[PDB]
Amino acid sequence: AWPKVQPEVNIGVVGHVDHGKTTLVQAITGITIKLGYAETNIGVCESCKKPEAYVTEPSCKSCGSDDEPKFLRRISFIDAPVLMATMLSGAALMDGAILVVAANEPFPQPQTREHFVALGIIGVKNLIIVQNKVDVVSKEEALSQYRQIKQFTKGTWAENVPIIPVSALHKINIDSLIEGIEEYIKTPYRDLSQKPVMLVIRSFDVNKPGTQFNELKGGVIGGSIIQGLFKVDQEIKVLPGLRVEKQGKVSYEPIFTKISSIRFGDEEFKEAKPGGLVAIGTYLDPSLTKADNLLGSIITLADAEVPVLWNIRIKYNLLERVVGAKEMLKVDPIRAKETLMLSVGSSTTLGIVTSVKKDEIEVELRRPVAVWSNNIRTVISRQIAGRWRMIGWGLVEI
Repeated sequence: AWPKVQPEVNIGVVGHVDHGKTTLVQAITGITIKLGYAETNIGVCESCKKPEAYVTEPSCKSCGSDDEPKFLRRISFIDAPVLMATMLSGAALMDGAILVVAANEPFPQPQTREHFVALGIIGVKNLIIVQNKVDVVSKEEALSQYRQIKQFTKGTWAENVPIIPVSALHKINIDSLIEGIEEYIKTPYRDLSQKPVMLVIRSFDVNKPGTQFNELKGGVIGGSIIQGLFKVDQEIKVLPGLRVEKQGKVSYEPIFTKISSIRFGDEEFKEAKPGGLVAIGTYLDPSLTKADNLLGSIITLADAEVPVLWNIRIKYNLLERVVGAKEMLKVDPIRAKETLMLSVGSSTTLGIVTSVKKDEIEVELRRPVAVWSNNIRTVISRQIAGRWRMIGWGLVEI
């Protein structure tokens, strides 16, 4: 039999807005935290020819065997599908990505180029480009577009990213994409001695109306573990935590609790490791978690030492220019007193630039951020043409 395990890797699925990517995830996977999330086992029939040997079910009958296929791993997918903070937050969780382009449209469409740039900015370079709808174009046209994509990626960091033709709607060449995911989006090395850190992207009150008071469940926190591992009954804390206002005053107080349960999808586990979206039951007053109240927080063990900072120094890199409709837009150098949006983990905060140098800026934040490690990546955005746009990235320096 195949084991029942949590997913060990997260794969972003990004597309020009389309009828493509979601059906893609469904074509691979057959499918509370949501956000366009799906999991699937991946396996391979050892005595059979690739790529057809790749399977998502423990059967090799399709290649003429009654034997059980080898289990490789369980993977999860995160669908990109607007407000800027959301892609940034999703991007925080990805170990790799699939960029979906339509084979029957000129490459690259504006949104596609935007996506490519974005993927470069957020640091997600385990990439696969998927030519969707190749069944509506000839071999020759698909090859033409293939050549255009290679030409567009040449000289860039994505010069060698594979291009895989499929039809999501009609399920053509899906196994080649599964093979591609296995070869180009390997599960990263995990040092599980690292301090446990989880990014929170949802929080719920899971109690239904009419729930009897003595049967009330504590708040539930949904997120993505990025390092280390958590266990049921561990003492943890939520950082920066609870916003508290004394008259004419503001501050944040860590929220202490204990893990009551760990869940991936509909399977319960005793422990939770990086990979997949996890639901964590707590002993918290559900008021504290209700309606994504804790979105943008992190969770660590109670005794972890983690700086919570209202001012940060960032070693940064700006783009030369930003994709726009209908045109490319120049990126002005950072200026003091200007407002930027900074993405750190699953959080997004406005800040004022208090210092500008060539390689470093310093920023005063409207809300503090928990900085769990040195050189955490941050995404930098500026309001251009009345819309927040990613203009560069950096490392938070502590």
